[PDB]
Amino acid sequence: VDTKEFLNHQVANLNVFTVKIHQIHWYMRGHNFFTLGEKMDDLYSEFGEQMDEVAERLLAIGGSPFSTLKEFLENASVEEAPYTKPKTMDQLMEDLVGTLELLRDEYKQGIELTDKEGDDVTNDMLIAFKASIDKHIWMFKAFLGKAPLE
Amino acid sequence: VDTKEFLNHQVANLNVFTVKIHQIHWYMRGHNFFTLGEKMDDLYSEFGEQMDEVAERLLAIGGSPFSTLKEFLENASVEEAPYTKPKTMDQLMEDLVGTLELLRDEYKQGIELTDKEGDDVTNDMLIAFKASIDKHIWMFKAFLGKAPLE
Amino acid sequence: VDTKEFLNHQVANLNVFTVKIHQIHWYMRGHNFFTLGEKMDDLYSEFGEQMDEVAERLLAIGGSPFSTLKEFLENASVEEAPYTKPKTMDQLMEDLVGTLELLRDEYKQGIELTDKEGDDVTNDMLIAFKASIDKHIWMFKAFLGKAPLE
Amino acid sequence: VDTKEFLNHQVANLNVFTVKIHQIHWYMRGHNFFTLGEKMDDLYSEFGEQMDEVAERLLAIGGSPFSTLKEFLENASVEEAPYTKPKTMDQLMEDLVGTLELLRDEYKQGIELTDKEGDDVTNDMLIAFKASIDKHIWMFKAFLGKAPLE
Amino acid sequence: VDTKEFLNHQVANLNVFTVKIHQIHWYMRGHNFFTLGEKMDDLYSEFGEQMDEVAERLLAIGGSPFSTLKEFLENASVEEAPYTKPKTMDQLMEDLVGTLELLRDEYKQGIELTDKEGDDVTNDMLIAFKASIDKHIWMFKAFLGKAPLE
Amino acid sequence: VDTKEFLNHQVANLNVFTVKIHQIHWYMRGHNFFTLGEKMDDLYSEFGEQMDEVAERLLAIGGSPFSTLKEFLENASVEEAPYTKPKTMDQLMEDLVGTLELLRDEYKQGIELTDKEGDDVTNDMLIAFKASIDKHIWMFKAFLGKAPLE
Amino acid sequence: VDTKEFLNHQVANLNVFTVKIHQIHWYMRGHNFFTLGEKMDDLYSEFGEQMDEVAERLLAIGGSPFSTLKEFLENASVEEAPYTKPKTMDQLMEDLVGTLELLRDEYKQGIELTDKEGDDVTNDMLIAFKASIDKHIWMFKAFLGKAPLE
Amino acid sequence: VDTKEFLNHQVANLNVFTVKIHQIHWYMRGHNFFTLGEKMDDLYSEFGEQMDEVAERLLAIGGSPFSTLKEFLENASVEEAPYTKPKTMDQLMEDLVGTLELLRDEYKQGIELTDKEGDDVTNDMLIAFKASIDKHIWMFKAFLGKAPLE
Amino acid sequence: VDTKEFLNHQVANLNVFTVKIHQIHWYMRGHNFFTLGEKMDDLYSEFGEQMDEVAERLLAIGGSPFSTLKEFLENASVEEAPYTKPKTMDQLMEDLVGTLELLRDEYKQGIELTDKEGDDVTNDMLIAFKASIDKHIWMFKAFLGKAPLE
Amino acid sequence: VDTKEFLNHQVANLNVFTVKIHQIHWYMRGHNFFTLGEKMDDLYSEFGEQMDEVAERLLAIGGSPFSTLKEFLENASVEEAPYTKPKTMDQLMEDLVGTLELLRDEYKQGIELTDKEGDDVTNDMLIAFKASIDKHIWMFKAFLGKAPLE
Amino acid sequence: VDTKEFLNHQVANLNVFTVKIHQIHWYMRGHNFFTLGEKMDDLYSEFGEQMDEVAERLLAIGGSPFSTLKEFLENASVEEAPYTKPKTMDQLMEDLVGTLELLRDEYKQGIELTDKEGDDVTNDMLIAFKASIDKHIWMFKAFLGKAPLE
Amino acid sequence: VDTKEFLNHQVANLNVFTVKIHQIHWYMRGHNFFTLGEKMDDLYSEFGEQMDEVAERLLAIGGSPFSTLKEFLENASVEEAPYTKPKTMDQLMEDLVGTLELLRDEYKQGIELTDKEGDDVTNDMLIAFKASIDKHIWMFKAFLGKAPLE
Repeated sequence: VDTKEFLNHQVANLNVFTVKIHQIHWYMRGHNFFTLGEKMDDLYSEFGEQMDEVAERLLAIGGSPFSTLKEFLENASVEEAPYTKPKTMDQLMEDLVGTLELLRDEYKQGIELTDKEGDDVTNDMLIAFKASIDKHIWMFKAFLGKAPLE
Repeated sequence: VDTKEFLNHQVANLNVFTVKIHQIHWYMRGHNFFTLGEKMDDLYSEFGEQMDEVAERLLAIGGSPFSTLKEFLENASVEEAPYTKPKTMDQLMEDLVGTLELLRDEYKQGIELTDKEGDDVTNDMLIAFKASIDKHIWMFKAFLGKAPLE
Repeated sequence: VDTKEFLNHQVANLNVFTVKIHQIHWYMRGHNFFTLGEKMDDLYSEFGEQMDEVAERLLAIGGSPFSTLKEFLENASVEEAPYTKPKTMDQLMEDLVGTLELLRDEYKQGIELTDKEGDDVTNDMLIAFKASIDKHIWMFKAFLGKAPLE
Repeated sequence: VDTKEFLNHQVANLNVFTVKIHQIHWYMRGHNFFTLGEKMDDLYSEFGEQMDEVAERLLAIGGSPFSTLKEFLENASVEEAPYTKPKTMDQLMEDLVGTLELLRDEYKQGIELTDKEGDDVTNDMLIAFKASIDKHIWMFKAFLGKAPLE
Repeated sequence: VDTKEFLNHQVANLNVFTVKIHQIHWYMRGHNFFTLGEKMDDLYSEFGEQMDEVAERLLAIGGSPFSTLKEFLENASVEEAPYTKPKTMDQLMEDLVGTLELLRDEYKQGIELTDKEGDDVTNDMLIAFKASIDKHIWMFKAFLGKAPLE
Repeated sequence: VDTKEFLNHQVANLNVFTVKIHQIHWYMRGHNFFTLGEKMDDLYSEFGEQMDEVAERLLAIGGSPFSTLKEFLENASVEEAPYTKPKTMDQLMEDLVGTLELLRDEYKQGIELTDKEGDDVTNDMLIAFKASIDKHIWMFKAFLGKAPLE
Repeated sequence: VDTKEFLNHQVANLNVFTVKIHQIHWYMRGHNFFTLGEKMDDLYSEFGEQMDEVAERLLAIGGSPFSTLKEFLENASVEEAPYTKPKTMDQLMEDLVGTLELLRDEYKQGIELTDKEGDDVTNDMLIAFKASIDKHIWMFKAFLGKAPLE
Repeated sequence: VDTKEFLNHQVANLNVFTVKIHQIHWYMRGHNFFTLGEKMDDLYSEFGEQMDEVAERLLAIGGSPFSTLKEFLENASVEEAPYTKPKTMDQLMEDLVGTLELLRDEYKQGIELTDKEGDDVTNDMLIAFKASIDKHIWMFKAFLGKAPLE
Repeated sequence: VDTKEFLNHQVANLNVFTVKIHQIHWYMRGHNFFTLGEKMDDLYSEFGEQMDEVAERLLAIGGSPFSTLKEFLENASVEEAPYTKPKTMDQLMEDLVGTLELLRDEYKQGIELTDKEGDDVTNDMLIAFKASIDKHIWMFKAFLGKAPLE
Repeated sequence: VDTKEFLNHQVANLNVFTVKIHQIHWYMRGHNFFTLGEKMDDLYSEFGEQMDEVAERLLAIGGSPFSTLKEFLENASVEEAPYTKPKTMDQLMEDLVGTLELLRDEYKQGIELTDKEGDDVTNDMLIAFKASIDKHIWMFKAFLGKAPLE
Repeated sequence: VDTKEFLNHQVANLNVFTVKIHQIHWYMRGHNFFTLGEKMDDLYSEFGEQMDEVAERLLAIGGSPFSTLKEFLENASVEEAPYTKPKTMDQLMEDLVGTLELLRDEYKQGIELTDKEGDDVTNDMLIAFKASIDKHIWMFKAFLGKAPLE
Repeated sequence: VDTKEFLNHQVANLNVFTVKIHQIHWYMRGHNFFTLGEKMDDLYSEFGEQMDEVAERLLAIGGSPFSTLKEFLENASVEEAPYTKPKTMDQLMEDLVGTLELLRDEYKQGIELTDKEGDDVTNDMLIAFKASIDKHIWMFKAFLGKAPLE
């Protein structure tokens, strides 16, 4: 793709992801409601901050970020669904994990692309984000009784 | 509309508005960039917390929060548009203020509803949010040379 | 009941509830001991804070707060029992919830009585507390796997 | 006399009360000098914050706050007098308490008036102020060896 | 006796003391209202933490803490009475100092017992509270114009 | 005028100035509403503290500070006027600067006078106040597009 | 054994325990991953401070602390095994708990030895550590659904 | 004298004053025990820092500070006496005030001497300490029911 | 031409740039004085920090940083000139943005150079600084009414 | 070697280094006792943190950290030796510097290996650790009277 | 002797020591001036807390503290000498170590005295102080290159 | 030379001195690397503040500060030389002391000139700076084994 198009795509993804995290926090039940609820507050903030960093970096290389729900929905590859059928804590975490893995695999594409375009700053930004995602993956997989790449 | 429906309606509104605040921040230019930039981060957080409290209050009365972009679009009275043709710092603050006014008047309806249904907590919450909106309306109107209600 | 009596009745209830929260903390066992332990410490502080405000509000409208364990036992509707034969972490939490639901329903009576008697301050006080009690019933019921209003 | 004129009247009162808090602080003698001097500091700040929130609230409903000593003098119901004759600390705390009594009764009038006008925010602001005043009235009455309403 | 019984006996005493500290706070009147009320707040926190630590130590050695108002009244040697007739500040302080004296002396008894049973931790815990108590006795008797042990 | 008369005179001035700072905060409009609003909050509290220090120093030399709005008005050389026509942000800043220059020039008189009377503490205090005033003059003249002394 | 060799034996014990706490943190899985993860960070820090204090007290009486993995291994009574077979959260905490039990019983012997030698400072340091170990034992055992001394 | 001997003379005085502040704090009795206790801690700290500053200034200008109790006693104009007969708070507070007046009056001599000799740093340091001493004379005189100078 | 040469060149540049940030703070006039003035304080610290990190990195790889104004002047590519002719706020910020662009482009060279010599640490330090520079180029261009890559 | 075995090898090395830092601190003597003690506290904490991140990163890529003293000693290239004979400050710090140099050199191989395997995140973690190591070698060598590569 | 006289005796010792720590600070010269003057500032404060605690414990047991320089000189075994002949940093430190050693050995006597009197609180305090004294003896002897007990 | 030219001359000096403090920090070797390194940090920010205060004061009396390297070099009396051949810590500290002595002597000319011109603010600021310089001169002179004035 190009670097601008990549970052914008992640602007949309991250605004979908952030609303999903609220969905999980609002609808979760079970013995881990307090501990996992506060984990989702923290996740909400961090993913809000990555989103800002992506948008502001795109601004800084001369692009124009998506800035409506309509545009996020039209461009996100991260998926959402309304909450209807009760979902277990394990199933919410599995959804969360699925999304983190999706962002991990797309950032890895952004990392390669951005090395080929010689955009050293955006490259480095995306790698620091992947470092945090990879650590979240291990922890939530561990919560689900699984190994990180299982 | 009953109390549950009012509140969910505001959950959607606030998510549209929050994303709007980011639009104003991302795309603002001119001599006031720095000082309205900081004010927009402040508004982003304040309305983010408002949206959280509205959702948790709805949860606490037996209701089910809207929790996806598509649901927020389907139900929001707050309007958004993509940023296409440049806009002045004044033009952006006027959309901001125009959206604040919308929320003020709709919170006023929620306050009356909620008082007739005898829901004293939701009533109190809505008032304190209004006190803040009234103050922001006075301040951003002063920024544009105008009296609050004028 | 007049406002002074209603306020004094809650001084009693809250000094009983306060001791009950320590009972739960001290005796609780099972996989949720740490997170529920910290949550009991927060509830303890918070409800002793309420109690203090209740008594101070009673003092300021010219009343005389109960001020002995015996007076609290004589006047409370919140019940206690000594801990004898083990109960599980669901059983202690259901007892907790039951008591929050009693303080909510009684606070609602106090709200109405206080409105009728034109005491705006005590009214506002009580409503603010019910906001917090309502939040706690939602949260603690989500922990138990159930909806807020059961 | 409507909400705007009531708020404006309190701007004048609170500026007179504030300067009377300095007069007491400056002229006090006796064994309680240090602990009541510190009390007057806290009261000076607290009452300077009410004044600000009152003037900001009047601005937010479209009014114009009095903004000169001359204007506070033409309009205040709170009385002041030059410090010609030394007084005991008890007599100074009687004058203090008599002014808090005046402000409580006046805010009561504004509370009823602002409920009749459906100004929910100004109403709620004034109740919160009345709660703090009633607490100070209990305390300074206790300092003087009397009950709150006496 | 034995150590566990002695600790439980103090769980009951400290809960009664703590309610008595509140009693003195709520009802005191006279020139020392502010400083002494402040001090009662400090004593209230300090003795409540003393009580948790007594209860947790009891838990740590296989005990079962008293955990009701009923059980505290049945086992406490600390005496409580309802407030009816007005009391001086001095008279309230003489009650406070006499209760502090009674806990000191039961603690010395407890320190000797726990020495003989070889419970080093519980012995150390009790020596440290007697340090604080002894300090409070000197300080409050000084407030009353008296030596610490006259 | 001797040292005590001079200090008393500035107690009156500073109470007038402090109210003028509020008038400027409350009635200000235009693009610098936010940044200038915070500057008057800082000025308000700085000049309140100058006033407290002037008064306490008048006390410490055997003086008796003016302590009513009536005395402040009767003795102050600083002028006030009711807010009747809306003013420019520039015009309001010219009234601020104009008042700062008056205080600067008068303090210069107090500094010579107090040097002549050999009162070294009052001399020192007044010189530290002048330093801060001279800096406020540069900065606000700079804000107005001007050099400090033209 | 004299005091020196005892304290040195705990330098080695503590170095093995501390690496064991890391083993538990790194390999834990299941629903208590998040709550116990943070608990192991706290236990890691607390037991690393115990060891510093043990070594410094050994240095202050003229001893010479073990200072290699090799010597810690040759002298520790605490045992380690490499992680191979998967283990439950429950098995890991039982290892943790058994190991705390070992430390408690060895310190009880150091408290006797150290009293017989007349070394009052080391005795006191050892009693404080035992206090904290015993509290930890009650707590982790309660997480496991058992009483402290079972 | 000269500047070096003057500073050394005050090093001695301040060490005699600071032990007196402890004496007043240790022997004080009566209703003001708690509040005056706290002011004695603050004066001790403040007068201790003033001493270090005087001694380090003495060093900066090439002098050699008195550094023993024997030299302090041999050089100080400040008097001390052992505490034998009982003394009231007032009597304790009047020795405190008499001592500040002496330090004030000697600092005044040192100020004049330091002006003649051209030591502008020492001159300014002495003036700042007299500002605080003057303020303390005002406050403790006022605690005694007296004007600062008469 | 090698890593050491480049890093030293930037030590020279950053010391010229820093003094230019001061020239801008000291001479700026107009309505943005307060907000741009604070912005220069922050840039001043942040480029001083960068300079130290460049100096420390040169030192870490065996170099000898320039350490005199004479050396900075002879070696710098950033330009300076005495402030003589009046400059507009915009004109000063264009000079800033211009100097920022020069550093961005030079850092780009150092990034490719340090890639080819295999100095990964210096490479990564340079990438991090350019990220911050690119963002300030965006923000200041936006203050000027302009796209970042204009 | 792959990434996983490199990282595990450093888990081993970092647990040996950390214990050697303690050896240095505990056996420090001379004029440098306080300055070097402090610096060793800081280095212990830093290398402790470094270790956790190495372990956690290995966990995140599907590996299995060494987790016993036994495996650390079996796998480590960093050497240790018992303190059987007194050594100088200089010998202890030369050891420190040489161990730092080995870690730099091996991390340099890991940076090359992770680059070749396309592990962007690990590569970047390792480069930031080298930045700090290179800076500690400069500083600790400057302390010994030598240039960084001498 | 008895506990009261042993405590007074140390009130005199600590007062002599505190002044002595100041002498070391003030007259100290050479390469260790900064690294050791900071440690003298800590030792000053620390032995100031100790002296307070001794004095207040004496008061709490019915004693009457020495409270004049004269009384401290009459009663102390810690010796002081005026500074005339210059001294090595070595010499001043040796006199420091020698004085801490005296204090250690007199506290050892107080500990025994206080065990045989049954004063459990005073005993514990004296042990806590000797702990810190032992540490200081070791650290300062390490700084001089001696082992703690040669 | 007048007050303006003196102040501008010190803007030049302070910029050379601040860069000399960096030269000292960067090239220092030996046993005080860490402790003096940190003193150079404190000094760097302290004379940086002095410079800002001198420039802002010059601004506030209608002056125009030098604001380029070329101007500072042309005007300064403080000397600098490039770091070529190696220098001891003492030699570095003598260069530092010699420069502080120069500033002290020049500031004393500015103290006199500024007294003759009736500029009280600038006079007081310069005395405060001399007070700090004199303190530094004693401490660094003592480091070197010398008396302040020799």
